Amino acid sequence: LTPEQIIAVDGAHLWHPYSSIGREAVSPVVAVAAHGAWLTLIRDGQPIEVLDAMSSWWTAIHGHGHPALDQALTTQLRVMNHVMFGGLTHEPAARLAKLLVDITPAGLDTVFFSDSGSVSVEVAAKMALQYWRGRGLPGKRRLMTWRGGYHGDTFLAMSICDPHGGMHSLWTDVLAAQVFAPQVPRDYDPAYSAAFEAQLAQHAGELAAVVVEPVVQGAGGMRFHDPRYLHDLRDICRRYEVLLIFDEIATGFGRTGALFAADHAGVSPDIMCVGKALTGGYLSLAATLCTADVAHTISAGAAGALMHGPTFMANPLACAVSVASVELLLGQDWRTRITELAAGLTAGLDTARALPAVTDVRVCGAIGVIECDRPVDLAVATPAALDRGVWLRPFRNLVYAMPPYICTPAEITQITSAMVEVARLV
Amino acid sequence: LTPEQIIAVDGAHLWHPYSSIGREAVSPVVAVAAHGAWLTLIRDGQPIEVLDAMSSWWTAIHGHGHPALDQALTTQLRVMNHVMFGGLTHEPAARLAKLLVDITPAGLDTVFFSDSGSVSVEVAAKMALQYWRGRGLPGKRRLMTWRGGYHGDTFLAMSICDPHGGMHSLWTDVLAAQVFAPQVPRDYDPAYSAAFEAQLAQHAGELAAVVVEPVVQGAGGMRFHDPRYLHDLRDICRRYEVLLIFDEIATGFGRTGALFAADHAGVSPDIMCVGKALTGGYLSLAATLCTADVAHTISAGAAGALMHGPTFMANPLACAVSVASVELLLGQDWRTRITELAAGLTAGLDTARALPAVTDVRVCGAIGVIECDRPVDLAVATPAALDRGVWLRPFRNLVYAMPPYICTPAEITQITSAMVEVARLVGS
Ligand SMILES: *Cc1c(COP(=O)(O)O)cnc(C)c1O
Ligand SMILES: *Cc1c(COP(=O)(O)O)cnc(C)c1O
Ligand SMILES: CC(=O)Nc1ccc2c(c1)C=CC2=O
Repeated sequence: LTPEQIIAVDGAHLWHPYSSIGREAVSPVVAVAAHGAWLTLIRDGQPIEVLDAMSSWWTAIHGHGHPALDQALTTQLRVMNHVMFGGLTHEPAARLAKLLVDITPAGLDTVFFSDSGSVSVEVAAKMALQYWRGRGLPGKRRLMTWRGGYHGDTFLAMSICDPHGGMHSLWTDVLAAQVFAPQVPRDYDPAYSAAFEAQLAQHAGELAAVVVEPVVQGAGGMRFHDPRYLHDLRDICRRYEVLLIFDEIATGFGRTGALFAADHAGVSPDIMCVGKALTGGYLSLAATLCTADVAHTISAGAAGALMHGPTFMANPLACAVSVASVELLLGQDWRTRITELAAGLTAGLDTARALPAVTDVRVCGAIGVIECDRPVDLAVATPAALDRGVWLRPFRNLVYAMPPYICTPAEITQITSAMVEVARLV
Repeated sequence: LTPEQIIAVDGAHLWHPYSSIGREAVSPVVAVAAHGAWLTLIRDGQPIEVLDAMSSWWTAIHGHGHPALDQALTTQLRVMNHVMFGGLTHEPAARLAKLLVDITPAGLDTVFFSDSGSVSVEVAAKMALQYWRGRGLPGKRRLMTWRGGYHGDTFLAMSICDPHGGMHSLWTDVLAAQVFAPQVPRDYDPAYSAAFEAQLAQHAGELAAVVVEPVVQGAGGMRFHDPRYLHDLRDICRRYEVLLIFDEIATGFGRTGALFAADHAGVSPDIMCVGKALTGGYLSLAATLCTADVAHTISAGAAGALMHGPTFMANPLACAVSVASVELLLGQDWRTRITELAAGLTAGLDTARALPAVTDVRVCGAIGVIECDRPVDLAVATPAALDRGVWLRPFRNLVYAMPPYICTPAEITQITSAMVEVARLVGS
């Protein structure tokens, strides 16, 4: 298929994330290649190389086509593509589970693999709910969160997504009605935590778990909060006997300047989800981790088993490329790398602070955000970044990047300048 | 790691499907290789070649390590592992969408890629809900199905699983309350269809959709039903204006003897799900298809869009191997192949009918079922099939197989013989 034939087929037959068929002011750009930190896109019939400033939606932490990750995939392909995980186990699953148990916040001892972040979140909720039935408290079945969050697109995951971001308006009422605390602020205010505790207190007997994104709220608006709020949640969840779930699907594997965002706070959740960067952006894969107590309580319970089992659970190919991805991250000084990227983003985005349309410029690890005072027009922003050799995808009033860890200073400089110039045009 | 080191790590850290941690009656068996129809398993410290009679849970239709599928994967890997599908498109997605639109039941013109069967089912439900909201009828929000079904493990998918049966039984208090018709019988009975219609009639104003597995109900009990029921369902859904959704996640890609099981009836659903065999069992991938009308109605509605978008949506690598798997199936006489597999299964399983613990033997394309009179003890059945060179995984009271299409006549008879012996052991 030629690029023009790809466009014709796509327009007629392909749905895209949160998109229409037949409407679409877009239309999407044909990608023909991806290597390192660069994508090859078709603009006016011609292939152009542009920086993947988004890491292809958080995924490509080591960049596309990393030789070590290509090799791990092809190596596994020669031995065993996939076997069913019902009644069988294998080396890739074992090696990955061992790695993930060792590097996650302490006490997360057991690993349940799935095929996407939304599924790992449902699994997390199912673990939490079965946990309390296993304790003789089936009333503990609702979830609590703070606003601004995003947890996935499946129906349970939607119920804890921000009611505006997730447009709960169009969903009244098919969704579970969950407990929402106000938006967690940027700066630390103990009054916020006190009010969170009081709100939780009156719901405690009906709550299975608090579920939040730690430090960084991604898809719901790229907000950062003081990690000390996670210490308070841990404390509140402990005292009131409610499980704590950290959704680290966007934040894990070094992205926020710590290995997991939880590490900023020195706290361990009872249940943890990981996903987007797990395979270094090659293949869909996720995992849900829980403590020994959670695993045993579920297992000793009436049901005697966690009632979940995706067809492709613990896929050898995705597990093997993930092993190589995690070892590649751990085998380098990743902390210095992220610090430098963060500094590169801080220096490059600085001039944007003075722009008349800009309300905030903020950085956390390898994440850089320019927040504006009005929606960013995509028909203006997108070609503008392309002219500058950068792939950027703004949403709402935000211009932002989550660049691959392998971006050089020159590349960060190029990413930031394109971001600044999108903000100038606003 | 060594096989015993894998076991040690696995017992301590790995959750398995529908299992406990630390209370597993049987240890899992270490798999170290898979090629063609054969797995290499570790048994008492020794590697053994066994047939993958399960197709690694319905997935490995072409067997493992097929040269055309390995190559399609390495070829895509060299060019583009993955890009974000928000604002971008690519050849693997376009080619696969083109294929799926052409081979599925007529009128299925749009394609939404996701990462798993359960997710594709939630996308189908979302499509149905948003469609009716687009039409100004937001009261049409419930789903109807028949008993015996399975649709995945995510919470909306659970709500249409068989409520007893039924693996998701102890959740009913927290699941959306759906409409359940009685178990669809094997043989065609016009009275079943009339009662289904009558039950649906009272909920029409609140039903978004009928959702069923066509012809074969898989994980809910390997039950077959007459394809004329699907014709009835189509006619009933048309007349009461309820969307029809076919979950072909288990049945797709030739498994039941037709390309899609809906084809046994000439029926086109409004929405369709595909998954397990989509990538030939290489990588996780699913798709949800819908009509142009359902798409345009969602698009012109308040949202202006289907409110769903998974991270790895239309993953280039998974799309590329699926393209190759579908072409491989289509470029051969798959129909004659499945017919021969079914005859082999029938001939091979026939002797089981006379066994004292057997209540039914049934075949439908490349699916063979010995239904026993008691639940099948895995601690007895697993080793017994291994001793005969076959990987079999019974569940509940069923000893069954869905072998790869590449199995020779002699491999099929080796599979069935091992199934007969397992069934013989259940009776003693
Ligand atoms: C992306 C994301 C999810 C959902 O992951 P998918 O793989 O897209 O289903 C859940 N939680 C968080 C925090 C995410 O960033
Ligand atoms: C296996 C299956 C599902 C769920 O698929 P996963 O990929 O395991 O989530 C849904 N529907 C049917 C009919 C299935 O056989
Ligand atoms: C448009 C929106 O609300 N979210 C998303 C925007 C873009 C993507 C995804 C989700 C998932 C992969 C993408 O590329």
